[PDB]
Amino acid sequence: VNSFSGYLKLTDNVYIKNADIVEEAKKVKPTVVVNAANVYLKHGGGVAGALNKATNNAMQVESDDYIATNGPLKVGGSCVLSGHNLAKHCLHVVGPNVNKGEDIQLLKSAYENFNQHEVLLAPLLSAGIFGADPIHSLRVCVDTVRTNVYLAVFDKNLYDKLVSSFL
Ligand SMILES: CC[C@](C)(CO)Nc1ncnc2[nH]ccc12
Ligand SMILES: [Cl-]
Repeated sequence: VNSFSGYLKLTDNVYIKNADIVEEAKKVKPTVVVNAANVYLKHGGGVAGALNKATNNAMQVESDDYIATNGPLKVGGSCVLSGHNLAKHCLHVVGPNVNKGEDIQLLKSAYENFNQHEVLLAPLLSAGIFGADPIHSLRVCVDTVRTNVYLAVFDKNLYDKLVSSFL
């Protein structure tokens, strides 16, 4: 039993809700919140910009030190950093950004990072300003993640389409 509330159950382990991931994380304070990251951990917009703003830029400061030490992430890769005031940990995961011409096949690799954590709050990878089909991102999530994932969808219209088209 966990403290996530109001989710629709899609499969044994995948759940989905119309919610603002920022407001969800503050309420639940999950062990792991997923960020929709880029390889440079520059959290300028989309989910990343919103999560970083909620940390008063502390996420960005920590991220800049991480990049200075380690260099950029790989597309499809991840790193674990602090969750600041939002969660214990933030799993920064880089899905392909279609608006950069990145291979959509790397979306499965991106979701594989979730399997290293028993329970996660997350957005749909490569959705939003990363320019992938969110229905596809859900299909890949369900077919790749085996741990317990609570998916937050900001747009209510998109949330309803995700549910009604789900196979
Ligand atoms: C619309 C769905 C998605 C593309 C990925 O799930 N964007 C978000 N999901 C959840 N919370 C969010 N806050 C800001 C953006 C955002
Ligand atoms: Cl977005």
